[PDB]
Amino acid sequence: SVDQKAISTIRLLAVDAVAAANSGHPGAPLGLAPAAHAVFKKMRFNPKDTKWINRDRFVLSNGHACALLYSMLVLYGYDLTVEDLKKFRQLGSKTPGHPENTDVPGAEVTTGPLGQGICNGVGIALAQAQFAATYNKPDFPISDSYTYVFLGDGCLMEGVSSEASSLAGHLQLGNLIAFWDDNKISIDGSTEVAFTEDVIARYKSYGWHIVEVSDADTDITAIAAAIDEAKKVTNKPTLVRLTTTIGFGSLAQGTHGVHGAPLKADDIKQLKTKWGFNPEESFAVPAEVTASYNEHVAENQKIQQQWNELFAAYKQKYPELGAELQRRLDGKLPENWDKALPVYTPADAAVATRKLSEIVLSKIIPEVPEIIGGSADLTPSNLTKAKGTVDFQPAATGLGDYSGRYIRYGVREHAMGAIMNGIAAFGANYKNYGGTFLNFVSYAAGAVRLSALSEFPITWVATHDSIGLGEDGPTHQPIETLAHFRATPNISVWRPADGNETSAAYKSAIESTHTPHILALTRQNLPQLEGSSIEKASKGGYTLVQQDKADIIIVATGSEVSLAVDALKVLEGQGIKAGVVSLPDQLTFDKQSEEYKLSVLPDGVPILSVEVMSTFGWSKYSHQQFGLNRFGASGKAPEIFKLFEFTPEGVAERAAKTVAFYKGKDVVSPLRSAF
Amino acid sequence: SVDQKAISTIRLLAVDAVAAANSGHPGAPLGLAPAAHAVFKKMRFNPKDTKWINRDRFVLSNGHACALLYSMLVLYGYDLTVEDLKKFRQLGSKTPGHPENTDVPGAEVTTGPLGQGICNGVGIALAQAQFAATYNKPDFPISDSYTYVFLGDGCLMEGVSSEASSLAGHLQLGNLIAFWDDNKISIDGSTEVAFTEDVIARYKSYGWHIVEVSDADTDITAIAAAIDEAKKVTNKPTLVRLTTTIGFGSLAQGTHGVHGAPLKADDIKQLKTKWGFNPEESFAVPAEVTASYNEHVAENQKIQQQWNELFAAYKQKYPELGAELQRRLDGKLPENWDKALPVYTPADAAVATRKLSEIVLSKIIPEVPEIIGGSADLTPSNLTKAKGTVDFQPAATGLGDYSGRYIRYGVREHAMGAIMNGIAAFGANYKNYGGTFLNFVSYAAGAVRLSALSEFPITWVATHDSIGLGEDGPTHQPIETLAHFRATPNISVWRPADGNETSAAYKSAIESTHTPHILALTRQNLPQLEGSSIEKASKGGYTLVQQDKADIIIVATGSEVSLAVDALKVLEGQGIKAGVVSLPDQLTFDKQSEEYKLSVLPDGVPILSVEVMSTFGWSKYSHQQFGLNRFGASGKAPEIFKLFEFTPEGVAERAAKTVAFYKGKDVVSPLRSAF
Ligand SMILES: Cc1ncc(C[n+]2csc(CCOP(=O)(O)OP(=O)(O)O)c2C)c(N)n1
Ligand SMILES: Cc1ncc(C[n+]2csc(CCOP(=O)(O)OP(=O)(O)O)c2C)c(N)n1
Ligand SMILES: O=C[C@H](O)[C@H](O)COP(=O)(O)O
Ligand SMILES: O=C[C@H](O)[C@H](O)COP(=O)(O)O
Ligand SMILES: [Ca+2]
Ligand SMILES: [Ca+2]
Repeated sequence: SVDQKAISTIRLLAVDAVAAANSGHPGAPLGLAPAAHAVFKKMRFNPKDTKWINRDRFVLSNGHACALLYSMLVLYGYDLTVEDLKKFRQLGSKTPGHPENTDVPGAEVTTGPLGQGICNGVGIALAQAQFAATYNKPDFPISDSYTYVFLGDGCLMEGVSSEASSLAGHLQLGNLIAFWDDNKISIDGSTEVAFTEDVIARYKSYGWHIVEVSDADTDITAIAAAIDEAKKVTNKPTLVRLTTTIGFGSLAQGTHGVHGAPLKADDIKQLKTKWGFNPEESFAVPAEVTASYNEHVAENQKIQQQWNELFAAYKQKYPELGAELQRRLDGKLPENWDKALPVYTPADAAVATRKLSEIVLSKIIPEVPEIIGGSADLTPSNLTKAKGTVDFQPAATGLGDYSGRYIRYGVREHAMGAIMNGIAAFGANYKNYGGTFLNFVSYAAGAVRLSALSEFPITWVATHDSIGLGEDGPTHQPIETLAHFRATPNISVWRPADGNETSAAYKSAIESTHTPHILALTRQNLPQLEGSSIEKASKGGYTLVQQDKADIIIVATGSEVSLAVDALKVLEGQGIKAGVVSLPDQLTFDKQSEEYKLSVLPDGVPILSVEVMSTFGWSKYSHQQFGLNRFGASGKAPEIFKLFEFTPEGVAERAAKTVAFYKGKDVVSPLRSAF
Repeated sequence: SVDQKAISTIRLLAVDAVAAANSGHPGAPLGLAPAAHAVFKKMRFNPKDTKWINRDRFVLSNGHACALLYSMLVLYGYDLTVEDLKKFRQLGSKTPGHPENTDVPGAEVTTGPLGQGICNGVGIALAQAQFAATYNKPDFPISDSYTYVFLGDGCLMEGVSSEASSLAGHLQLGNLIAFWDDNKISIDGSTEVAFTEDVIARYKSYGWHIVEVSDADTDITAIAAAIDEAKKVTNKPTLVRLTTTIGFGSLAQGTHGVHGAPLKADDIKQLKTKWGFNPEESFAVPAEVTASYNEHVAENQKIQQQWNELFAAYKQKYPELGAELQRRLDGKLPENWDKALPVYTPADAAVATRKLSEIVLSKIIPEVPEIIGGSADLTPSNLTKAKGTVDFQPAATGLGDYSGRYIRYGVREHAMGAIMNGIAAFGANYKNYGGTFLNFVSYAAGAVRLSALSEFPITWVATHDSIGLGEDGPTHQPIETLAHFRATPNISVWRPADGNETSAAYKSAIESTHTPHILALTRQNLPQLEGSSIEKASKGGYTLVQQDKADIIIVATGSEVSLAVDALKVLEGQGIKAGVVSLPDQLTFDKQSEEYKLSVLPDGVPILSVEVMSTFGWSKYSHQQFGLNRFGASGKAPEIFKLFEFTPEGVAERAAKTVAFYKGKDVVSPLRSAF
């Protein structure tokens, strides 16, 4: 049959791609080709419009199996060809060794780090439910799409998937349909050596529906039926157990050796001959397969055409919601949304930047419907919920509704991070956020790094940023955390000092389209600064206090900017004139013009940095660095600052020593370099 | 009864401690006091010998509840007093806001970051099983202790606990007994908002035994019986469901408000009066409670005394094993163990540092019985198993035995990290290790940071360190990872260049008693260096190529040292004389004398760093930095190096530019500072 020929085509494209590269993973592609064929036949998608908002989404969580995904995309006529498959795993190709959403048409997210993709699927499904609840009306199913995820044993072992699966079950996400590749083989061999849990019983305990397909090497009828069954269960995510043979068809099927290395040439020949292909030929695409797949594309394109007419009719019947939806699909924020950002003066009261963040969210959430977010069980500590708003919950619970805007993530930082990536991946201009303590953003590093690589505009509301949190002590107090994330490409790490800087940080975070944000916020109160503004702070770094005859410039962030200003006054009594620079986001600053940056950090003057955590990175901006390179302490916060000499006098002492150290030396800006 | 009085005493000590600090968490201590009383009555321990190797261990995974732990330790006459309780959460006290094993007698591990403690308990239990299998003989139960863990809803939400619980069930760890504080309250309120899974069904799916105690606010008889029941189930870890009221007794019992803030003064008065205490008194310790607890201590001390005689008899009957055990309990490695470390010359073949690591392990595992370790499903990629050795598995599986030395962690990096901490915490000189790709050590950051804070000598065998891994691409290639961990206090981050440096890295890792190690190792082959030795590399940084008339010194690590040596030759053709420094561990280097360090990085010469990942930190050691501050690429590794100009010519170009940039300038060592 043509379906059998399609499955063989997929299998052999994947094996031939791995063969050409002499690198990659043929086993799971061989085992999952029947399921991929069946799923893609059920999916609604347009290869010529990868952003159709009502498409079904597919996520390959076992991203090492990407030769399978690329083969599907090629066969369906995405902007990916057999010539691209021939360049699998080659420098600069459109077929990298793990799927990259920035590079690969039809890759919704970036996978390869195990466990992430299923969580991303939870986020795509969460977004779809929220979106549908916001826009659908009687006779107007604007959003009714499904989220299909493939995953393997490795993903099921990674704790992040447990977090997301518990939450997805709680949230009754009935449009999520995941498929477990139950092949009992991982890199170390049989799953009997390390993974003997009853997976199905665990997924039932989360509130998932289960369908089991005992012969997923051949039984595409049962796979299709499992999808139909899953669609009938509207209040539970479904896990479909696909019992497969890893490397199905290979001489080495059912072994760890077929997981992650190219097949032998003779093995590939016998695959071809028993499936009716020419063993002398590679990258074969039978025209009957193309025809069958093209029929499904043409039908899907008619579905999208009808959706476009539905959307036009929606705009007539619901003019306000229709214009809102159009604006979001155009990727535009509301006109002048930023006029809602709070502005402060030096006459205003001291406020913790966590509370300033609450106030910003309170003002902008009503103005910008595409903002949703939550906290990892720290809502009253992070201050991440706007008063009055409704939680995102299934209405059946009585605790919220899917139209809600506030997500109770529970104590699940890593899954929160990966779910945020999925919400961003959904599209429709979602600007989504997640709160925890800064020190516990580190629990989610696997996902945060992928936010950066995937270019998703997600935001971490990361409170309790330093020893300023006080008594909870060194297990809670960041030291390395900002250095870690600043050292990651493409992360904006805002550490606002005051009200105006906090508004600038949110302006950046919400306007972002390609850069994740971490907002490092205080537990403790900070004063409003003389010289701050949204305008200046939007530059990432700016001159807060200009001193034309400066003996030293102090560059600082966050809570240490006020400290620097107080130190300036101590220094004045010692006959030393200081300027102050505030550097709320190093990435944004770095992106400014060379001349702007040199206006902030000029030649001819020593520069001291002050920030109460690691000194790593700070030599980009300073000659000397006053930081905290040891763990913290459990005590009242002001006492901890005093212990470590983060006081006006302690800063002044180090500033005076810096001036003395450079006496008789020629000093050029830290921004200068040899290459 | 005295038991009722003891429970009230515990409850009121905890509440009074929180009250004195005006900070901390009274709710879980109130709810868990009956269970704590019951468990500690069953436990064997000596308050005057916290290191008795056959003690039962207790771990408070819900570490915010530490006022409870501190109250138990005080009541039992550990080196912690009521005066210390009065200083709860005060700077410098022995009663920090979360328990610290370095600071608190009787705190086995450091908790506070949720999820960690249960995993640490899995590691303590794993170590106990391995230790017992290694040493016990007929009539010689040298090791027969239990591991008791308290945990809450937060720990159960964190994915790391799922990983460890799946693995513990697989490993049939019957001496692990965990207690879930089933109080249905977290920081965001009811667990109904985010955590509605069937926890008990999930734990059954992992292969745990379950006991449910429906009235754990009062029923200490049932808690004691649950422990007895758990002890009879020798092939399954047990979860005891303790249904409690958070804040039991408080006016505000059963609410999130009692989780994490001090009680009102009037609430504390009514607690005291209804439990028969004086509402005008704080920190009361009824002498009858002290007497009852002292009886149990005296009995436990007689048990330890008998154990000491058993150990003496063991040494007579089993002289070799007895001497081995004594040496380990003394904290000493085998005499001259390091003579087993492989040594190389420049005439030897190029070898990847992952393979050099395999060879080291092959030589030292037979010589040092206290080395055990594993991989997170990357055994044939990390090369972490010595040929011939047996896996740590329950013998019932046929896949290993508890005397085994190699752990199949599965795809569970975070739990592996926390389990390693527990194995270290067990004691007996365990030197344990865990393999994964360097980029996925980041999945385990929560635990790695705790290795550093807890001062545990654990080792990560972190292969595939850079773009040198090639085709798996940017989702696998570290950029930020070394900067992150080097910026964390107390982490030795070895990046050995060759065979001799790899042996030095292991010498450091195995000799360590207070510093965790990460060994960043290559996929790709590297040459043996002219000038390397174990002796010199043991200094952390050393002069590889001395040049008395140097125009520049190039400092490099790992794969980039050979690159620097090749660049030296290119530079010689351009009329530029270079020296080369190898810096295999920045922490070890930093600990050397000022004069040694200045001999390596002298004044009067420009210094360029070269390392194919973030430049953060490198200004400690260099004037200019050549690094990789963007994500990688999917292609053949040599092509990626060429793309980013990590070639002899590219390094030479930047070295020449560095020399030119400093022409006419006075240059002092990067090691100099103003303060
Ligand atoms: C977070 C993370 N850890 C480790 C790896 C390395 N790795 C790649 S695939 C794999 C496991 C393979 O098992 P499974 O997911 O069952 O794939 P299959 O054997 O079915 O191909 C591992 C450990 C990774 N990609 N991501
Ligand atoms: C990794 C991590 N994330 C977040 C927190 C902040 N936090 C402290 S306690 C807690 C949850 C409280 O719930 P539970 O563990 O059930 O404690 P109980 O309410 O019973 O006191 C949270 C989210 C933390 N300590 N560690
Ligand atoms: O899963 C992917 C590969 O099998 C895995 O990353 C191992 O890579 P290696 O070929 O470097 O061992
Ligand atoms: O669990 C501990 C505390 O309740 C938690 O860390 C919140 O701290 P906060 O008092 O800063 O909100
Ligand atoms: Ca598998
Ligand atoms: Ca709880």
